[PDB]
Amino acid sequence: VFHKIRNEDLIFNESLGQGTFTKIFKGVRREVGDYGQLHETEVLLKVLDKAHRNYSESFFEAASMMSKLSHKHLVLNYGVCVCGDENILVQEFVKFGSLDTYLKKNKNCINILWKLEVAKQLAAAMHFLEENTLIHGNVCAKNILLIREEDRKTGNPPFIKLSDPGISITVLPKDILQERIPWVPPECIENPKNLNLATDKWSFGTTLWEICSGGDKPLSALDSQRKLQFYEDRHQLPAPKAAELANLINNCMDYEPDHRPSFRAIIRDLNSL
Ligand SMILES: Nc1nc(Nc2ccc(S(N)(=O)=O)cc2)nn1C(=O)Nc1ccc(-c2ccc(OCc3ccccc3)c(C(=O)O)c2)cc1
Repeated sequence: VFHKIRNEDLIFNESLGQGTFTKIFKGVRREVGDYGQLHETEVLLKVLDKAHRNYSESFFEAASMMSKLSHKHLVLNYGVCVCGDENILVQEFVKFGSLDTYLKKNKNCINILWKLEVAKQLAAAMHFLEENTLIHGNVCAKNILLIREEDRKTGNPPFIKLSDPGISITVLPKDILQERIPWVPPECIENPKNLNLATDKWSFGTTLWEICSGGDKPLSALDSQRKLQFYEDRHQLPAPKAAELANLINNCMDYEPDHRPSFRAIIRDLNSL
């Protein structure tokens, strides 16, 4: 289970946005670290209302399950704070935040090799999950965290991590799932119980599309009703302007879940380009 963190050791600072049934804040945690040194550590605070019991259970069970699998490409969770009326996930603060807004702010100065390298790391994180038969269920560019930027000089690549899974689409309202087309796969719109490892292959493809599109949101011009009709007419996303990954995207966004390629096969495809 998660280590418990006292409210008196947490300082809440600025709001870093809102999620569906979660609030996000930058904060500070006071802690005794290695060798007994006192630290004040920047933390990311994800906050759920204790009154949303089924949402909180799904969120924190998902965070717990992924945190049992330590890995360089999976976000680090320090623990949970439960002292008041809120369940709080106390998470590592990533310097550059979520990839979707980073892409929008830097689209002009991000070339194909930066995108290829990010795709390979994300696929490596998903292969590790696939080998452990653990479903993430909410892969998107907003759930990629950028630890470190590319070093233009010393040829250092960027480095990313995958954020915690969050509330399962098996317990969310159907209208939120519909709004999350085309990240949510067509078989889960049909029935959220079809959530399966194949789900993360579809969403991975949607996430590559985000990565290659400077952080545009695919199908954002379509309201929920037309988003459904998109899946009904078996359409595929348009090739991004930088289209080098378009074939891979469409191969991943296969309407037959059993046909979506393994992440081992995705990695080999990525290495060939
Ligand atoms: N650990 C960490 N460190 C930092 N540092 C940081 C540094 C600078 C800046 S900045 N840009 O202000 O300067 C900002 C942050 N950020 N961080 C996070 O974890 N952020 C974070 C925030 C929201 C999310 C997130 C992702 C997906 C979500 O839904 C699923 C979904 C699926 C498909 C389609 C839609 C939605 C939701 C939700 O709806 O609940 C929330 C993830 C990560």
